[PDB]
Formats: sequence, C-alpha cells, structure tokens
Amino acid sequence: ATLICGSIAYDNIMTFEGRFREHILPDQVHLINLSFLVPTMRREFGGCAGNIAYALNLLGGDARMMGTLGAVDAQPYLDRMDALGLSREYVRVLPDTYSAQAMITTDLDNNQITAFHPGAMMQSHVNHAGEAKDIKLAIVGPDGFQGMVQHTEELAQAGVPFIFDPGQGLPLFDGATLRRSIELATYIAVNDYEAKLVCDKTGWSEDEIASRVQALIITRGEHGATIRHRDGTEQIPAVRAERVIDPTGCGDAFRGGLLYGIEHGFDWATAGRLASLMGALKIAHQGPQTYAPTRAEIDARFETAFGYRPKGSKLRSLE
Amino acid sequence: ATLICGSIAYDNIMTFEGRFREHILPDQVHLINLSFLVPTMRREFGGCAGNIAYALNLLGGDARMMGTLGAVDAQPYLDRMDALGLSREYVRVLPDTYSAQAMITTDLDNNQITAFHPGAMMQSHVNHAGEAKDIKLAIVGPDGFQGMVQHTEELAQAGVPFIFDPGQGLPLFDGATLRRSIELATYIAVNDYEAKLVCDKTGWSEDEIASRVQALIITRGEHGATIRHRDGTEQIPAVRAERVIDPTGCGDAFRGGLLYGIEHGFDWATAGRLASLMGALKIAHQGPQTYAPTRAEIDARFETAFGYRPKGSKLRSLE
Ligand SMILES: Nc1ncnc2c1ncn2[C@@H]1O[C@H](COP(=O)(O)OP(=O)(O)O)[C@@H](O)[C@H]1O
Ligand SMILES: Nc1ncnc2c1ncn2[C@@H]1O[C@H](COP(=O)(O)OP(=O)(O)O)[C@@H](O)[C@H]1O
Ligand SMILES: O=c1[nH]cnc2c1ncn2[C@@H]1O[C@H](CO)[C@@H](O)[C@H]1O
Ligand SMILES: O=c1[nH]cnc2c1ncn2[C@@H]1O[C@H](CO)[C@@H](O)[C@H]1O
Ligand code: NA
Ligand code: NA
Repeated sequence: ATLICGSIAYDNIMTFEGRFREHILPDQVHLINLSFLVPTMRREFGGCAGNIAYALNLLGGDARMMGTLGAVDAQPYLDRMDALGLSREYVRVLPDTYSAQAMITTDLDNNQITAFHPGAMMQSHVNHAGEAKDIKLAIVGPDGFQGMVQHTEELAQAGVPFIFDPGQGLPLFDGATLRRSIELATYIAVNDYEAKLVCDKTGWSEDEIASRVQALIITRGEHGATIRHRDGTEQIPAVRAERVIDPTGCGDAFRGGLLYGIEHGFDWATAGRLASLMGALKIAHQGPQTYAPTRAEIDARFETAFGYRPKGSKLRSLE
Repeated sequence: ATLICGSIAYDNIMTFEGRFREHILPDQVHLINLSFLVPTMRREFGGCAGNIAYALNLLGGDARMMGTLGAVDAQPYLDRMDALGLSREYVRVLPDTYSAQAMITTDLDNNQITAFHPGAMMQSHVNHAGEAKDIKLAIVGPDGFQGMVQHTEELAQAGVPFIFDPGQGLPLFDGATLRRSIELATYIAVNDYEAKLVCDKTGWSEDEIASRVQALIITRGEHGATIRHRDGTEQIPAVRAERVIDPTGCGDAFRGGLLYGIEHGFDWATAGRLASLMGALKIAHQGPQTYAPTRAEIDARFETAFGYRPKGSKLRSLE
C-alpha cells in the first residue's frame, strides 16, 4: 500500500474567472485591487492528503491517509472515507479540536492565495510514519511542520521511498531543513513556482537537486510537466481539459497518478502522462475531489490523448 | 446632511502579515502560491457606505446612508445603525434577500482580492438619490452597477455635488459610462491603482480627468495622497500609524474625513490631512469600523501630526 502523509481539511474555494496576471500593476503602490462575484459558499472535502489519496483510490491503488482531523467536526470526512473504501487506520481524530480549514482564493492559472486555519493539523506529528505496516511507497505533503519533518526522517529510517511534496508548507522550512528533506527524499514533486522557491531556500540549482533524487518532477499548469531522471528529462504534455472550472488540487490529482505509476512500474513517460491526465480530469469540476471517473473512463481518455493504454512495464529484466 | 451612496455589507477579512509583492514571480506559470495562518473567522460591519458613514459620524457629521440590505440578516446592522445614531431613512431592507457579503483577502499594502456575494446590493437602484431631502453633498461609492449610474444621474439633476468613488465597482463600467460619470461628478476619489484603471478605461489622462472635476484625489497608502485642484496640487502626508493591523477600509475612513472637510469649508491641505489621519487611525485596528476615536482624540492627533487644529475656513470672502 501507499502511505499518504499530509493535511486533511475542509476547503472553501473562491474562483476568479480570469487571470490575476492581467490585473497586477507593479508600478503602483497598490499592485492589485480586484473584486469578483461569487455564488454561495460551499465547503468541499480537501487537504493535500485527502486529495492525493482520493486520486490514487480512483485509479485502484491502495491509499492509506496519515493525517490528523479534529473530533469536533471530523464526522462527515470519516463517513466519506468509509463510503469510498479509504482506510482510516492512520487518520487520527483529536479530541476537542477542529479540523483544518482552508479559505482558498484562486484564479484560472491556479494562483492560490490561501488563508489556512490549521486546527488539528498542528498536531500531525502524533502519527509515526515509521510504524505504518505494508507500505511500499509514500508521499510527504503539506502538513504541520513538525509532522512533515518527522515523516521524512521516519520513512527514510524505515527505508520506505517517498515523494517529497512541500507545497504550501514551504515557508515553514529553512535551508538546512529543506536540504535535509531532499537528501532523504527519493522523488520531489513541485509546481514551477514551488521549484523556484526550493532552489532559492536550499541555494541549490535544479541540477544539484536532481542529483539527490531519482526524479525531480515540476508541474507547469496548462503547459504540462517535466520529469527529470537519471537518463533524461521527459516533457509531459498537458491533456486538453474538457472545461476549465477550478484548478484547486490539480497538483494533488497529478500526484495520485504519479504514485500509481511508480507503484506499478510505469515508465516515466507514462507515469507522467497518467498524472497529467488526472490533473485535466480534476480541473473540469469545482473542488479538489468532485471529479469521479471510473478506471475504464481514465484509460479511454488516456488512449484518446496519447495513442496507447496506460499500464506498468511488462519487461522482466534483472532490475 | 451628506448622502452616502454605496454598499452595506458584512465583511470576512483575511490579513496576510506581509506583502504580496515579495511573493509574486512573474516569470513562472504560477506567479503566486501563498498560504498563511489565520485565526477564527469573524464577521465585521462593512460595505463602502457603512464605512464612509461611520467615519463621517465619528467626526460629528450628519451621514445619511443610502444602500440596500437583505431582510433575512439585516438586523444586527440595523441595530448597530440605531446605536450609533445613523439614520436609516435611506437604508432599504429588501424582503427574503440576504445582505451583501465580502470575503476579503488582503496584505499589509492593502492589495485586496475580494470574493463578493452581492445579495441585496444587486437592487441598490430601488433607492432614488434625487428624492433625498436636505442633502448638501454626496458620495457615490461601490454599489450595484445600475444603482451607481442612477445615483450619479439623479444627484447631478438635483444639483447635489458629489464625490465619485467607483472603487471595486470599476470593472462594471465601460468607457462611455465612466466618462459620463466623471463629467457629472464634482470630485473624484480613487487609490493609485484605481486611478490608472480610470485613465485606461476612459482613455483620458489625469490632466483631462482633472479638467472635469473640482478635485481629483488619489490615495497612495502609506505614501499619503495627492489632491489636484484648480490652483495647485496638495501633497498630503501620511500620518504614521500607531501599528499596522488591517488596511481594509482605509480609503473609506479617508473619504469620511474628506466629506467632513468639504462640508465645513476646510482648505484642501487640511481636508486632505484630516482624511489622511482617519486612514491612519483606522489601520491600527482589525476591520473597517473597529477604530472609535472621539472627536477630541482626532483633533489632538491631528495637532500632533501637523502642528495646528483642524477646522473650516473662517474667511468671510465674497465666494
Ligand atoms: N488548464 C489546464 N489544462 C489541462 N491540464 C491542467 C491545467 N492546469 C493544470 N493541469 C494539469 O494538472 C497538473 C498540475 O497542475 P499545476 O497547476 O501545475 O499544479 P498545482 O496544483 O500543484 O499548482 C499540470 O501539470 C497539468 O497536467
Ligand atoms: N500604512 C499606512 N500608514 C498610515 N496611513 C495609511 C497607511 N495605509 C493607508 N493609510 C492612510 O489611508 C489612506 C487611504 O489608504 P489607501 O490604501 O490609499 O486607500 P484604499 O483603502 O482605497 O486602497 C492613505 O492615503 C493614508 O492616508
Ligand atoms: O498551508 C497549508 N498546509 C497544508 N495544506 C494546505 C495549505 N494550504 C492549502 N492546503 C490544502 O491544499 C490543498 C490543495 O493542494 C487544498 O485542499 C487545501 O486544503
Ligand atoms: O465589489 C464590491 N462592491 C461594493 N462593495 C465592495 C466590493 N468589494 C468589497 N466591497 C466593500 O469594500 C469595503 C472596503 O472599501 C469592504 O467593507 C467591502 O464590504
Ligand atoms: Na534524496
Ligand atoms: Na465633473
């Protein structure tokens, strides 16, 4: 199974139907003033671990979320996990605490500015990744800082390869702590903005970062993604979205596809392309977990976009 | 009395303790990803008319709000208006509708990105500014579009001089409609970003705009403001804030001071400086209407900042 470490949260998403880029005037003292009409607020199921596990589960993988929720309002999420067949073994529900809540303001370029009220996420380190059974692969996503660092150290000690996904948690890291996490990581997955921040904080170039992981994956929104590995760099195309509704959690849907590909021995071109497709399926719906394709629908859309069906290598090499 | 036309709304404000400028990377496909920790959400009394009338009332002016609220949840605001002595004569409460709600995400530079659920504001044109009695001065602030345009036409027809304050409503205007509003206006008050947008949409330069009003007032945050009038341009200093907590509604506190100054025949240097002080008093507190100085406290802080007490001209000229 695949351990998915990160936030579990309720999201309130406000989508600007436009591009903040067109509205920023750097020469002015106020560089952006923008008001846009929204409908009634609706809470969505989110959190980085929730979203990544949701995607992995859609593909038929065995996603084991490791995160904390608050007993006061955890129930709808616990019931949703049960209804989808997601194990709650490592979902700790903390007494007399509220679950993480994100107020996400975003545009169609996925420029997210989020006011985050962390609640139970603050105690994410109560879970010990090293103790989780039957894990062959993991991801460490945005979470409480102490919990993020502990998950990287425990997984490395346990010899569980992991994708490091610092995401919205990046500001919590200093250079030494970020360098250390990358040393421990087997793969890193970031978007292009997060990648620049990682280079800046570590003081390492992308070349130096790539030298310390099996793959450096950098997503670029509607431009697709790049996967740098030992023998080359894959240029992964985007899949054309049926419609562009809400990019929140595109990266998480993508990470669900990448984890599935890695577990099943996909080559990077096909793991990347499956990931890229998950992100395009997700963007056509509002909220990070509203899209709900069957595995047969995923495979058909993959073959339409790319010309072949996605699955793991059948080469029986010596390794 | 002074008619204050604009939105009346409940605000939910998320303040980033920092500057979005430092986090925008224009070279990347994602130019900003930022998550910041917030405390529990608290609803505040807002809306542009609410805030401007609140400021005018603090100074001892006679503020008459003209706006629409929704009967479903208007009550706390109606009770607040009663407790502060703000007349509700032109506050229309619409049946089976909800009041405007703003989810404002902002930084310490007052870069506001707002998700606005307008509710009853959509029907602001049910009020007729031309019908309001005993009005010597008005402001037309951000509101429902139809209501904004109607208020400018009715006030002009009634010969009531007004400050045009398009603010967050600016995107609703086209060039012809914006040019027309400026022709009708006696003064315009914008921040520096809104000013650039006004020049862009009308296709007029600041010189051309100034030729069509008695004063063009442009606010510049911590840099103070400029007031361009027939005989010159005042450089209005900022007042150093006691602390910088929340800039939301600084411009509205400033407009309350300007309206007071205009009604009482302040010179532009002193009207500007009173306005500038109102904005500095407001920024030291969270929410647009939380600051509550007495008039004696306002006068003392004015004299500390500027070296004299603020009041209207005592020159009895021929006019
Ligand atoms: N507008 C779009 N059209 C199609 N696919 C998209 C679009 N935006 C994102 N995706 C898919 O989702 C992936 C991740 O999106 P991205 O915005 O880079 O991640 P994040 O959510 O981490 O910021 C992209 O690499 C792409 O494959
Ligand atoms: N950081 C600050 N320190 C002191 N005064 C401020 C500050 N920011 C705003 N003000 C006062 O409030 C006025 C209006 O603020 P501004 O940010 O320009 O308006 P708006 O709310 O319309 O964007 C300024 O001209 C200044 O006088
Ligand atoms: O600062 C944060 N820490 C952890 N999780 C977060 C943060 N900000 C937003 N999200 C979560 O990120 C998901 C999209 O990838 C959203 O579902 C939101 O819950
Ligand atoms: O698009 C809008 N139209 C009208 N009013 C608005 C809009 N966006 C925000 N506010 C109001 O602006 C005030 C700060 O000046 C806030 O109190 C908010 O209620
Ligand atoms: Na490594
Ligand atoms: Na005019």
